[PDB]
Amino acid sequence: MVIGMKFTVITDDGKKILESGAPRRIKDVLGELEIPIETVVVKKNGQIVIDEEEIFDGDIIEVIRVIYGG
Repeated sequence: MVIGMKFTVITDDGKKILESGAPRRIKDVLGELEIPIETVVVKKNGQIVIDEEEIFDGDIIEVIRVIYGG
């Protein structure tokens, strides 16, 4: 109907609020900021997901980069 998704990504910076007019995939936004999934853990509302999943309006992306991970 109306396209426009607002979601929150939580990291060390805290909960980051950003909304995108086009409903995109994790990899899209992740790739644009290029956040290395190689060293950080991606969670959807708690569940560990890959960068192949899509983002939704009201979805919570918990990006938890691991301490002593390197």
